Amino acid sequence: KIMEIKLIKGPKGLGFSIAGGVGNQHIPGDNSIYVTKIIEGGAAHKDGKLQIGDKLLAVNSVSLEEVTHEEAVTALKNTSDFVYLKVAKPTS
Repeated sequence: KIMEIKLIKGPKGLGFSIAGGVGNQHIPGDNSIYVTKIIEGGAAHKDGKLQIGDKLLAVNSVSLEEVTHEEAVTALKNTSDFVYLKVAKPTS
């Protein structure tokens, strides 16, 4: 299940933590970026769509598939104010 989440970047960012990445696998065999924590009162929390365990596909034009952890952190920190976050809700 793929969805697009609309977020306004707050002073402290998008308001979630990530794990994963090429060379830093969160799930054995998977390079994907995963949401690990939703920050209380942050943009992602207030929107209510994003959940722990969701896979990030893209942040605006930037793919987060088959990227390093540092690449995804950079991407998420340096987005514009208005963010279209594409995510995949896990099945298992």
